[PDB]
Amino acid sequence: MLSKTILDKLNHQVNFEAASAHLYLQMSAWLLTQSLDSTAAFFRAHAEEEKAHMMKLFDYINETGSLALIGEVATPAPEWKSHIELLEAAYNHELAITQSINDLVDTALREKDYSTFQFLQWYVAEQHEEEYLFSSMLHKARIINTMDGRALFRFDEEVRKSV
Amino acid sequence: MLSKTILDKLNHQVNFEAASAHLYLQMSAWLLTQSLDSTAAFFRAHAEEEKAHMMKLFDYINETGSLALIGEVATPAPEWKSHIELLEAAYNHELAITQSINDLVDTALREKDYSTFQFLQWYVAEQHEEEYLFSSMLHKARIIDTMDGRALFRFDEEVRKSV
Amino acid sequence: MLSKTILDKLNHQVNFEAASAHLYLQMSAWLLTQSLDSTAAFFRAHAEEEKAHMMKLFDYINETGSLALIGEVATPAPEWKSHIELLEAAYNHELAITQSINDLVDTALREKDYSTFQFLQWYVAEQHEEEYLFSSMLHKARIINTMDGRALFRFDEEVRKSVL
Amino acid sequence: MLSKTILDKLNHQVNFEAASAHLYLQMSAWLLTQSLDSTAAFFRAHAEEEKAHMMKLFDYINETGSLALIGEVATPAPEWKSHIELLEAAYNHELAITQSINDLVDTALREKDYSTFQFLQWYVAEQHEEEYLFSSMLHKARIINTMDGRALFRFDEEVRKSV
Amino acid sequence: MLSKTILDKLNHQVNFEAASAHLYLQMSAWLLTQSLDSTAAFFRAHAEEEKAHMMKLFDYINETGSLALIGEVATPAPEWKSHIELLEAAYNHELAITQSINDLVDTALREKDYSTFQFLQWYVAEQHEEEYLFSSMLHKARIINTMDGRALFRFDEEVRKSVL
Amino acid sequence: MLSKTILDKLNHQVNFEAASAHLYLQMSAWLLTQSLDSTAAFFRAHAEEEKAHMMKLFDYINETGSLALIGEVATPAPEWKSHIELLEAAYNHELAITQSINDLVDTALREKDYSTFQFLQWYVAEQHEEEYLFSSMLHKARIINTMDGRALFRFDEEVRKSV
Amino acid sequence: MLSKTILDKLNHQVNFEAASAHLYLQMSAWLLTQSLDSTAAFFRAHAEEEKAHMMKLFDYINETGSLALIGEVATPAPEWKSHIELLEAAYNHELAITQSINDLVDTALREKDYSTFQFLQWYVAEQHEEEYLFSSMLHKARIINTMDGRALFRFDEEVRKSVL
Ligand SMILES: [Fe+3]
Ligand SMILES: [Fe+3]
Ligand SMILES: [Fe+3]
Ligand SMILES: [Fe+3]
Ligand SMILES: [Fe+3]
Ligand SMILES: [Fe+3]
Ligand SMILES: [Fe+3]
Ligand SMILES: [Fe+3]
Ligand SMILES: [Fe+3]
Ligand SMILES: [Fe+3]
Ligand SMILES: [Fe+3]
Ligand SMILES: [Fe+3]
Ligand SMILES: [Fe+3]
Ligand SMILES: [Fe+3]
Repeated sequence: MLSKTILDKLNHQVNFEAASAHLYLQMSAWLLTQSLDSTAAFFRAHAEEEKAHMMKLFDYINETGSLALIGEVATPAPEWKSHIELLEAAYNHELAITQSINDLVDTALREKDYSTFQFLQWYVAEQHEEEYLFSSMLHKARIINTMDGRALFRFDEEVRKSV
Repeated sequence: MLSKTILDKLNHQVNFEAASAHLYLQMSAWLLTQSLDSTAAFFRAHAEEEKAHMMKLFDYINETGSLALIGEVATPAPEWKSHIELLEAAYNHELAITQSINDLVDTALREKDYSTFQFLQWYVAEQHEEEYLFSSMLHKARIIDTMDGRALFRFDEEVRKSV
Repeated sequence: MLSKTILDKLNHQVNFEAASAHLYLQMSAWLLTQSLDSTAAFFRAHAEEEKAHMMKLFDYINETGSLALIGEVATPAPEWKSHIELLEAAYNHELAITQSINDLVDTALREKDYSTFQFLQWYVAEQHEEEYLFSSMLHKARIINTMDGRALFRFDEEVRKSVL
Repeated sequence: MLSKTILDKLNHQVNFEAASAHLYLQMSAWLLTQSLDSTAAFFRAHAEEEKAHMMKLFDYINETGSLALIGEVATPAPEWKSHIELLEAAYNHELAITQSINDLVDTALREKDYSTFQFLQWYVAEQHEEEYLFSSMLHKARIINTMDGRALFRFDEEVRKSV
Repeated sequence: MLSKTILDKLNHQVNFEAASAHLYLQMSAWLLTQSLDSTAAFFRAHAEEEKAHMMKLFDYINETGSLALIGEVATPAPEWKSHIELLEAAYNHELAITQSINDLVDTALREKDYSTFQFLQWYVAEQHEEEYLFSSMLHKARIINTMDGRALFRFDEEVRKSVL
Repeated sequence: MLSKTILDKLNHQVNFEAASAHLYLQMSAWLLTQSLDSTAAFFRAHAEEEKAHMMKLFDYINETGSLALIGEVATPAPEWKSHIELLEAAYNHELAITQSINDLVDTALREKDYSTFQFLQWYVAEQHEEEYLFSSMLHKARIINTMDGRALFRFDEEVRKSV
Repeated sequence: MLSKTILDKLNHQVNFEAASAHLYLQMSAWLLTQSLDSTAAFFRAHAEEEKAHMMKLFDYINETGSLALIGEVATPAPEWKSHIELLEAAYNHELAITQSINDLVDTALREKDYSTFQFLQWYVAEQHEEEYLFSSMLHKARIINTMDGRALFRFDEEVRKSVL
């Protein structure tokens, strides 16, 4: 049932989600060497989310009667010079995942594979939540990197406690 | 992330939903002067539904990283000469909202903004329920405005009680 | 039953409360662009409070037999250059609402509309709580904007954890 | 502690509330001769409300150290030619009570008897609810007395069941 | 926000309620020397009520952004020659508190400080309850000071047991 | 039963505890004008503790058959130029209360009033808790007033969260 | 706040209670080599009590604003030739602790350090319980070391089962 062009892209996405999990594990490890334990925990937990994204694609492909393929996943050693450089990478990575999902949705629509189109709506929605999460965490890291910013956040925290 | 054309239309829709809430509040107030207390209660409750429609758009916009805008909302004083004229206005208003949502869906599809496209599906579905609700209430009002009609409804009520 | 002068002022207040809700929604949206998420949440929640103020007026008017009117509500785009400028605007706005309620109470008393006078006592009380809430939030923002102030609040927070 | 002018007016009000109870009992009895059983039940129940209004005044007076007086209460036999005439009489009677309460509030304010002023606010609020209740019931009775009106109410009842 | 004339009067009232608490504590102590243990307990408990009146004023003042002031409170040693003389003093003291609250209400109305006016309604209502309580206790003490009176109360107590 | 010298000192202490309550209320009020809301709450609550210390003395005196006297309590308006000056005043005030209790204990021992000696042990214990509380709060305020100090506390707070 | 003489004695006592815990642990270990398992358990559990005595002193000192000092604690290897010799050493050790507490109480009284005096009353009471516990255990060990004694205890045990 799946066309070869769609199958190859779905398998590419399986592999991409797998690579994301590994990337976020690797980030988690690096963060622990900086004593950023909560950020490390976030990336660890989020690696588990990427695994679930992977498995859901993997299952869809197999349910259609084609054979899902994991492929090669290569995770570069940690280059990152600061936590902000790492958060920029994470956010750009999530933008690239969104691009890949959008290309996939577009090609399903173009081939009139409506079944794959509707299956992918879950991912379109999930990537909105992902971009919000990662862009927001980056934005806050940049602000907290400044003294003026830390003062803003001190006021915001006062509002969280007081009202 | 949001294109300017889609942002301006989403903000237009925010403002439209806000205007709907105010419209239905105003209709409620007029209906009370006619002693149509249950219809008034329906329009009051439904103003709260429109507020929820508004907020959900407002949140989506803000989550994407753009700034949602409420704008100007102008509610004309009650012109209505009968409850049927009011129900016609409500139904036409809901048709216009559906038009506006469809235009928005169409333009997201055209720009390949699949994220906004999938976000809007909730509204497409909700507007089907809205049209059904308002058209049906109008149709009943027209029937109940005739003696033959009030006899039909008396039978239908007998069936509701008997079986 | 309601005199025209009181009706016009109650309908003005309906509209004013509606404009407050929108104003606070708009402030919430701006605050999110500054990553002030808790302050944004506070203004969002408070927009809901202003809606309740509106509805309560709206219902009173309708219960008396008159027709409540929503009117035009115009919310300017966000001008604000800082969170402090926004909190000043919010506080001044709340002072204006109080003024408007006081005028309304005064005119009910003058016309001997004792029914509207007593209905409004809820608002007089509520506006005392509103001014306290917003003035206090502004004051804390000004303090926290200074290093000496942040140190005071660090001590206060130590007291919240250690004793109270 | 109470001035003579205020005491005489509070006692007048005690008597006025007592007369209202008896008036509403008498109306209830008349309504039963017309087979208006639900309206009769409403007036019967409301006679009990007027008694509570009476007792609360009665107590306030006694708590201040003065002697509450019931006085003479005379209830005319039922003149009423229709249920609308009776509802008009009930509404006008409630207006008169409100007048009497307003005169009492005004005179407490004028004498700077702030204690009686604040005690009466309960009555000012209650009379707003009473006027709403009785005006609304009269309005509906007038509407339901016409065929056009009975058609409006049939639609309103449809809305109560349908939504 | 509070005018100086209203602030000064609210602070005066804070101080007056504080003095009441101390007065009633002192009365309690005297009553114990007369073996009037239940009356002593009543005054002791009531001192706690007066403290609550004080704190509620104190909080309002601070919430408006002004600074509440406790001031000097002087409690004279117990002069009282009988329990009736003490109950008279308590009743007159409550009459004076009512006067002071009425003056405060009147001045809030005159300045159109409707916020303080509505805040004070609680006190107007409470002072009605206080005058009822204290006048009634005094009246009973006077009656029970007579033979004829003790016979009336004996009948009233028989009704409390037999019927009510 | 109580000697005049012990009675006069116990009554002095009653008055001293009453003055402490009023002092702490006044400090609370001043602290609110500085937006130090938690510190204000602490002093407000602690005024209630002082009012308990007072009552316990007041009851003991009365139970011995003497007449407890409240006396004159004068609370100066708030002079304080900073929160540290206020805390210093509070701590010194607590040192003076301890001195007064000690003098009282010493004089009960000297007169062989063992009953008052043992009654006062509660206060000797309580004042140890009071001095610990107030000294510790003052010390932290002085530390937090320095940048080096704020850094120490940031570490200490990290230990509270981490372990 | 603490005088240098009282501090030095409270720290000495901290160290004395620490040495008691270690002493009783060491006694426990020796008793296990004699197969006196219950007596070993008692001393083990009691070492934990001595630790609590230590910590309570340690805390008091620190709360006053001085620095508590543990010092050197030296526990000799087990010399004991019999369980009775050990119980004698334990009892005498408890007598010495009591002496030390008394000296401390006496010095606090002399310096009019009433705060340390009242804190120490807990220990005075506790040491009464300790002497009772250890003297009684020694007394029983001496009795049970004789045949006449073992017969008395057999009767006492019969009373524990039959009546009490
Ligand atoms: Fe993913
Ligand atoms: Fe992702
Ligand atoms: Fe809608
Ligand atoms: Fe709609
Ligand atoms: Fe409002
Ligand atoms: Fe407001
Ligand atoms: Fe009534
Ligand atoms: Fe009535
Ligand atoms: Fe009071
Ligand atoms: Fe009082
Ligand atoms: Fe104290
Ligand atoms: Fe103290
Ligand atoms: Fe020990
Ligand atoms: Fe021991």
